[PDB]
Amino acid sequence: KVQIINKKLDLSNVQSKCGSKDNIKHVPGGGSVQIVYKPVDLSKVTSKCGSLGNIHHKPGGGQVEVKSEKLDFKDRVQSKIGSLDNITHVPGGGNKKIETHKLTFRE
Amino acid sequence: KVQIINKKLDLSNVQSKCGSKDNIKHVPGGGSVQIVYKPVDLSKVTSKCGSLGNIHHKPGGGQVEVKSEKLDFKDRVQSKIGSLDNITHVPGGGNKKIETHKLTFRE
Amino acid sequence: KVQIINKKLDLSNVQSKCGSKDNIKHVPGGGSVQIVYKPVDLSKVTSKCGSLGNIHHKPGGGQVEVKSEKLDFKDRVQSKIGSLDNITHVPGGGNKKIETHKLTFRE
Amino acid sequence: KVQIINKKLDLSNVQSKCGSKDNIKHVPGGGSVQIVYKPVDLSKVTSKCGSLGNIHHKPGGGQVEVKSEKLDFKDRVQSKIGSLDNITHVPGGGNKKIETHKLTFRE
Amino acid sequence: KVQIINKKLDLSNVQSKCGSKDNIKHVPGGGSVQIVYKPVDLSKVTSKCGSLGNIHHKPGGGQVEVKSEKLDFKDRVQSKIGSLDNITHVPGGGNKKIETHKLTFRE
Amino acid sequence: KVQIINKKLDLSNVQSKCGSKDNIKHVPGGGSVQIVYKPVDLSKVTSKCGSLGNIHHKPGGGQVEVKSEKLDFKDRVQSKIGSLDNITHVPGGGNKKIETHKLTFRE
Repeated sequence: KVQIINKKLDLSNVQSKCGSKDNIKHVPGGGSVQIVYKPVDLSKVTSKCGSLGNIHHKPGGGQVEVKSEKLDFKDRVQSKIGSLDNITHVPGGGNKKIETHKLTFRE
Repeated sequence: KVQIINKKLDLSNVQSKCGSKDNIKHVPGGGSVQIVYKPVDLSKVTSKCGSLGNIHHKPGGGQVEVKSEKLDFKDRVQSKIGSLDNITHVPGGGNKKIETHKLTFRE
Repeated sequence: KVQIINKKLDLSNVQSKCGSKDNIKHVPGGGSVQIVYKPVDLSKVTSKCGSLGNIHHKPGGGQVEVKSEKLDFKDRVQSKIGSLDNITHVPGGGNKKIETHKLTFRE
Repeated sequence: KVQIINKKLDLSNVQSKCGSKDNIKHVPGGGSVQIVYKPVDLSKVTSKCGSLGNIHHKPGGGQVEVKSEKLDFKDRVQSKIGSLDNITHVPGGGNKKIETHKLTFRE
Repeated sequence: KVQIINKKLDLSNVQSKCGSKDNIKHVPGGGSVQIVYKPVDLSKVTSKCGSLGNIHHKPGGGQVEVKSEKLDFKDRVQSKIGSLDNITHVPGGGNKKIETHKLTFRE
Repeated sequence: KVQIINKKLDLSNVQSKCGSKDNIKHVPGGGSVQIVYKPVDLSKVTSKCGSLGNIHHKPGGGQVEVKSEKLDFKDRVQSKIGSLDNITHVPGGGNKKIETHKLTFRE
């Protein structure tokens, strides 16, 4: 009766880089709406019920409401732009990622 | 009775780079709506019920509502643009990704 | 009774680079709507029921609503553009991806 | 040598009701020019000249000059009219114009 | 040598009701020019000249100059009118104009 | 040598009711010019000249100059009118104009 087990994950939710490295840029001249909706939502619902069990699982969702009624721009909207986002994203390293995962079993 | 098991994942939800490396750019002159809807949604619903069990699983979804009523631009909308997004994304590294996954079993 | 098992994944949901490396760019002159709808949605629904079990699984979906009523641009909409997106995406590395996955079994 | 003369007019310019009983009415909605030019002009030019007599009779006439360059009516011109000129011009008199001009000559 | 003369007018300029009983009415909504030009002009020019006589009779005439350059009415011009000119011009007199002009000559 | 003369006018300029009984009414909503030009002009020019006589009779005439450059009415021009000019011009007299002009000559 020699029992030997190596096991990584049995019941797991792994979420990496969720809503990540994000640039949201707005240059309105006039009358502009920008909307960004990033729900990162995670649920383990384990449920045991019965016998007239009245379960009402109701996660209210998000709401966005916009009402513009009176908007007038009588004369002038002018946008003179030179330069957005001068980005040198320079990864210059000759990196070494050594990832040892070694599995020795002598029975 | 020599039992030996190596096993990585049995019940797993892995989510990598979800909604990732994202650029959202708006240059409205006049009267513009930009909408971005990134729900990253994850559920393990384990349910055991019965016997008049009345289950009401209702995750409200997201809502977006836009109402513009009065909008006038009587004279001038002008957009003179030189340069957006001067991006040198320079990965210059001669990287080494060593990934050892070795499986030794001597029975 | 010599039992030996190597096994990677039994019950697994793997999602890599989902909604990833995304550029959304809008240059409206006048009267523009941009809509982006990226739901990355993941569900393990394990259900055991019966006996008048009334299951109502109802994930509300997302809603987008746009109503423009009064919109007039009496005179001028002008867009003079030089340059969008000067992108040198330069991967210049002679990378080495060493991926060892070795399977030794001596019975 | 009995000389008797009755004589009314020898050298006469008579002008009665000249530019008279005049109604000029303008109800412009938008962009209207109304021009009225009533010169009542009277000249007795008695001239005796000669011998290199250089006569330059030059009555400058009237000038009217209208220059409209930039005229825009972007949205609305509305004219709702009930009643112009409710005129009871009522001459109600049984007038008597007795005009005696009697010419008695007993020679 | 009995000389008898009755004589009314020899050298006469008579001008009655010149530019008379005049109504000029303007109800502009927008952008209106009304021009009225009533010159009542009277000249007895008696001239005797000669011998290199250089006569320059130059009555400058009237000038009217109108220059509109920038005129915009972006939204609304509305004219709601009930009643102009409720005129009871009531001559109600039974007038008597007795005009005796009697010419008695007993020679 | 019995000389008898009755004579009314020899060298006469008579001007009655010149520019007379005049109503000039303006109800501009927006941007209106009203111009009225009533010159009542009277000249007896008696001239005797010669012998290099350089006569320069130059009556400068009247000038009217209007220059509008920048004129904008961005939103609203409204004119609601009930009543102009409720005029009872009531001559109600039974007048008597007795005009005796009688010419008795007994030679």
